[PDB]
Amino acid sequence: SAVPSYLKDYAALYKKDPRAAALQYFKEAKFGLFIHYGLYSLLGRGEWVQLQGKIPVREYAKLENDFTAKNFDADFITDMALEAGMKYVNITTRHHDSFCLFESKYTDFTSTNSPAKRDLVAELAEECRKKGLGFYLYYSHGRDWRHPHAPNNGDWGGNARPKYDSPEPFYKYGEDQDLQIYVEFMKNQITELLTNYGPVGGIWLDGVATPASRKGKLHLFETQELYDHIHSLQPQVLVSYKQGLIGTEDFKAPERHFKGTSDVPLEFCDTLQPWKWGYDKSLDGKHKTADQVMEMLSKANKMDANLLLNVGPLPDGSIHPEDVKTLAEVGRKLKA
Repeated sequence: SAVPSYLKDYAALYKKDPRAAALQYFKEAKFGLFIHYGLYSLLGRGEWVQLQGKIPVREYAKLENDFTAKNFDADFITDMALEAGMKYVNITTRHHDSFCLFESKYTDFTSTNSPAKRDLVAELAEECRKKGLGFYLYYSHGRDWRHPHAPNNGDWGGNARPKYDSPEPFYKYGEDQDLQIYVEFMKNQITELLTNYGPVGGIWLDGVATPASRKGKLHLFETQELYDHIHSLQPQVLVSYKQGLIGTEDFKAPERHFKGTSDVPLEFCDTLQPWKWGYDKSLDGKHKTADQVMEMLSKANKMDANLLLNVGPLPDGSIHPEDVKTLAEVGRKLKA
């Protein structure tokens, strides 16, 4: 009962150390589904199109007028994962473009506001609770390309913000910018995710390269205070931040591979599309094959790491037919 489904084979440990139970479940899950769905999926040129296309903030915000998510089926997605042999699911609640797939009282730039009128995080959370799958939340942290107070391209690097040819009117600059408005905005949104969707597996932070580009300035993000707020918000939630920003994360989530060894659990995240998370139409017929996934899984076990394998849905919210087959066969090879 109090033991959440995702960690039901670790109840005893849970009734002794909830977070221990979480780490254990995680270190042993081995396989998971990453989902990158958002406004970028409509342009089909990747998830960094706002930057790689220097699309101004206002022009990009017109994509909400075309966001319906008609064929986004959390039932099929949760089922696909299970059959494939995956034990948990991870979705981008809000990427660098700052569009949210969940209802938020601190922004109207959400999928609930859009023609879709749906809380896709709520939809996915229930399907995970129903099916015993772990549920993890990608949330853009070190980079934001919309919020006026988020790191700018002068003070911070990375690629903090799209390098526009004329200053973007939506951004405040210099003295007109107090990151603390942004810092609190994230902490406010993360509070919503941990409260409105029941027990959550972890907060999956991204964008590490930007705060680390000025790491004597790193402390203004109040990141450790964010970790503390997350652990205080629920007993068992984990926090990751790619390979690590301040060293106090519950696990390390490097992209694709990790050199060296780590004090904490490892999770390699990789793509079913060549190089690009997020739907890229130019890559059709070139998605990875079930035999390549077996390699990725093998390599990951060698490294004592999970494999978090990504699907980037089609503009309507449906899973690419190449990835559906690939995952369907990975499941059959695995149960053998």
